[PDB]
This record gives sequence, C-alpha cells and structure tokens, in this order.
Amino acid sequence: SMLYLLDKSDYPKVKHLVRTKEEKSDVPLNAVINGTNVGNIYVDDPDHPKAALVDAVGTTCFLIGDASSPVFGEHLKDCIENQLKDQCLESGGSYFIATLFDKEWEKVLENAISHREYEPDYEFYHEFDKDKFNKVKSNYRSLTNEYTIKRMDKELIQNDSDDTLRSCLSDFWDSIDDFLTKGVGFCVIKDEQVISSCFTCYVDGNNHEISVETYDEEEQNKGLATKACEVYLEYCIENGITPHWSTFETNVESVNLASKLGFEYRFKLKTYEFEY
Ligand SMILES: CC(=O)SCCNC(=O)CCNC(=O)[C@H](O)C(C)(C)COP(=O)(O)OP(=O)(O)OC[C@H]1O[C@@H](n2cnc3c(N)ncnc32)[C@H](O)[C@@H]1OP(=O)(O)O
Ligand SMILES: [Cl-]
Repeated sequence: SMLYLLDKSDYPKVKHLVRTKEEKSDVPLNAVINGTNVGNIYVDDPDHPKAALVDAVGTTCFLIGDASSPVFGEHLKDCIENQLKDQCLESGGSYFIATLFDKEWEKVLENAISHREYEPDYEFYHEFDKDKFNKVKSNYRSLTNEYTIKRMDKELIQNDSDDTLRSCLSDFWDSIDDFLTKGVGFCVIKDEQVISSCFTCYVDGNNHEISVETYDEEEQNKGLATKACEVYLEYCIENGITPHWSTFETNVESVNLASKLGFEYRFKLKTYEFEY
C-alpha cells in the first residue's frame, strides 16, 4: 500500500540489492546504505526489501532492485510528491533528482513523474588515473599572491562569513565532526573569504566522492578550483584514498575539469530532474 521509510539499523537489508559493478562502485549510493552520509531509504518491504529508493539527499536518489515491484508501480509518485518533497523543501531544497542503473526502472519513474516538467540528462562516471594527474599537474596555473590554500578545519567552516560551506556540508554530513574525522577538504582563500572548495561529500571505505565549487562567479576560469582539487588529490594519493568525480553531462565545466585532473570516462547513467 505504500513505500516504507527504513530505519538506519535495517539498512544492511538493502545491501544485497547492490549487485552490478556500476552499483558497487557508486560512492553516494553505498555511503548512504552504510549510514556514513545523510540520506533516506524507502523500500517495498522492511523485513525483506526487493526494491529500494535510496535518497542521497545532497545529490540524487537511486532506484535499485526489482523494477517490477508492484508497490513501486503504484506508489512511487505518492512517495515523491509527499514524503520526499516535504523533507526536501523543509530543509531548504528545491529539486528532485533521480539516477538510474537499469533501463527497466525508466518507465516506472516516468509514470511517477509524468506531470512534472522534468529534464533528462546523464551522469558521467570516471576512474581517477593517478599517473596521468601526476604528469599533467605541472601545467596547472600557479596561484598569484592574493590567493592561498587552506585545509578545511572547524574554524574555517564556522567562521566563513557566508555559511556557504557549512550549508553545503550539511547536505552530506550529519556533523562537522563527522566530516572532519572521515572526510577531508581544501579551499582557495582570498581577502579571508572562501572562494573555492574541493571536499569529500561521501565516503565508502577508502573511496571518497568529490564536491568542487568556485563560489564567486567572478573568480571562475582562473585556475582556482583546479588548485583546490590538486591539493585534495595529492592528499588522497598520500593517504591511500581513491577519489571519485561524477557529474552531469550538461555540466561541461565540470566534465572538462574532471578530464584536466586525470579522471577518465567510464560510463554514464540516465538522470531525471525537476523543480518541486
Ligand atoms: C564533482 C562535482 O563536484 S560535480 C559539480 C561541479 N561543481 C558545480 O557544478 C558548481 C558550479 N560550478 C563551479 O563552481 C565551477 O564552474 C567549477 C568548479 C566547475 C570550475 O571552477 P573554476 O574555478 O572556474 O575552474 P578552473 O578555472 O580551475 O579550471 C578551469 C577548467 O575547468 C573547465 N572549465 C571551466 N569553465 C569552463 C567553461 N565555460 N567551458 C568549458 N570548460 C570550462 C576547463 O577544463 C578549464 O580548463 P583550463 O584551466 O585548461 O581552461
Ligand atoms: Cl556487473
């Protein structure tokens, strides 16, 4: 009769739905299932899930498991338009995003979101090539004197005159302490303000998903995100972390930056997005 919100203590019951290589390598999906990062899980049957909506609220939901699930066919719309919607909007969000592994889920999701003026896209997935990065980074533009690099610590996050960073981190991490213990991040600073950041938004074991941004529109295209990422990726290499970059096909600034940093294209997944 409805999709059921799953308690975190039962998340292990959906692990068996993570089966293909693309599913297994998807850091946000696994980070939410592991309980490590912020998200919600909805299932057909809380005792023995056969299909799940895994909402990595900072980035996308995923539909996994059996696309023929009758309850998903009749009540996926109800879950989107009330339970997902209300928690998104109350938390300052505006959008629904879904990412699919399996063509069979497309018609199921399309019937559920049909009246929405949704935008189809694809999410690009990569593999980081450390040797390429180490070769090509010598060509990156050096920072001029007004710009410096700082590792994200509690002082930086709590004293950003804009709560920009704190707000972004809250999409992914239940606390700043959890981010600082389990993740890492670096910023470009100018006039004592955070201009760019590169940080871990999800963790699955030694796999870290990247979030990058240059917040000051007028400072883009100067090499700032590149340098925040370069320091981040060096940290990852030094500490045995595999970084992951996934981005919408239409976000060509991000697609091109990923290629510049030594991320190599591997596969793409269909996405759907609308504004509530
Ligand atoms: C993995 C993820 O985080 S996915 C989400 C990515 N982040 C966002 O979408 C947030 C909004 N966008 C941004 O903040 C910025 O556009 C960013 C972070 C993608 C890039 O920040 P910038 O500070 O402008 O990047 P930076 O100047 O260091 O690098 C430019 C590189 O990025 C790509 N790029 C940047 N702008 C463009 C553009 N108009 N067109 C094409 N490629 C571009 C190019 O590879 C360019 O290479 P170059 O240095 O050889 O010219
Ligand atoms: Cl597979």
